[PDB]
Amino acid sequence: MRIFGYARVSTSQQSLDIQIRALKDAGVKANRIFTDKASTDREGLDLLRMKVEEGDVILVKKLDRLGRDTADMIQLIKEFDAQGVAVRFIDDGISTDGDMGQMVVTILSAVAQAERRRILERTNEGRQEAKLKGIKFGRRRTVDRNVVLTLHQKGTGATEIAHQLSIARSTVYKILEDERASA
Amino acid sequence: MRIFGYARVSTSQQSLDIQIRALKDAGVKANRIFTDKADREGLDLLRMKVEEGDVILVKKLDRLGRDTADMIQLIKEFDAQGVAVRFIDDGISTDGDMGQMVVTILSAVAQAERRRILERTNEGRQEAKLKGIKFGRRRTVDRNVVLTLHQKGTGATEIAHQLSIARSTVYKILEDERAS
DNA sequence: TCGTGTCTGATATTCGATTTAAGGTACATT
DNA sequence: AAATGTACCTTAAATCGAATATCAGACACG
Repeated sequence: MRIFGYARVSTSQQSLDIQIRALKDAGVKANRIFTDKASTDREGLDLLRMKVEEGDVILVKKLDRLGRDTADMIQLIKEFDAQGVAVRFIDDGISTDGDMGQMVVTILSAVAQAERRRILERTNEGRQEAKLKGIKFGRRRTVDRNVVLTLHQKGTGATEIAHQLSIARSTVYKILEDERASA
Repeated sequence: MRIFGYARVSTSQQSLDIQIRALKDAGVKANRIFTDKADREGLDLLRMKVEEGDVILVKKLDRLGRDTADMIQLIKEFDAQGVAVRFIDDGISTDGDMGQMVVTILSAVAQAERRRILERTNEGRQEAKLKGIKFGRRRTVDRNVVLTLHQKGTGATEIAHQLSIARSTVYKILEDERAS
């Protein structure tokens, strides 16, 4: 019944020390904590993979701090559950053990195979070149592209369209470049 | 307590008929089944018809949304209406006992992948908090005026009407400067 | 001197979960 | 009836870094 913990960041040392301090207050010994930072340097996680034994429990601050994605996360959770090793996520109040633990691993296994079949879908038609994150980032497009394309198609010069729609001349070329690359 | 079901494919009509046949073997009426193909119109019609207490039968999880994020978004949207979803093959239900547990965990899964994208952002925010950078809204209210008037014995309602602020705002300001 | 392409850097948003400020309601009290 | 405190809940800005759009010129060439 050994207690372990894991913490992962990209760069920041402070937010890493935040997790470590949380694990230490959770009753995890200092030597029982493994960490990583960004090549794929997982050595802290790999060392945890080695040391863990049946009956051992691994404490993690949040779900996002485990895998590099949803797939990797469940892949890891399954890996520890196979060995009887339980994972408890502190802030989210979730565990792979106790009572609901099996239900936890069950639904986690469902979405895993579900998205794996979704990967099998995308792979056939093709997606990955696109790489959809799902969150909308950046300034919204306020410019009507259709008007720009139509005018230029009629032979209207670059500076004439820019003066027409009150955009920059460079903006016109960016629009023409984006739609040309699209075609 | 009406029974509904959903089936989704990309191209193949055969795999669609498989789901439909499976839904009908589960005791769903023929007019209670909605389908879509690569056009969410069938799913949108389902969103409209459903009411609190109704349950939806789906063959598998992957047959719901276009990705994991969309799926959880849908399930949350139905759970918000009290509508439940039971996946046949995966053996998972959003009602009864496990119901809260399903929504709770799927919420954590979704919020985790978003926080994964925000990793470098919210870490830089933690270093910013460390530097002492002030978060939250900036104070537009002069604290001196509020505290000076109150020192002379001006009532709370009067200061509020004076500076055109809220009454509870004055108390909160007095509380902050007293506690420190 | 002027218009056209190609290019880089500077502004401008917009995101999500969190964090403080302010507005607002509700209840009990004086 | 009116003003006074006290207790939480909604809006309302404001945060980081990354991502997307637009602006503003520079530079070379005919």
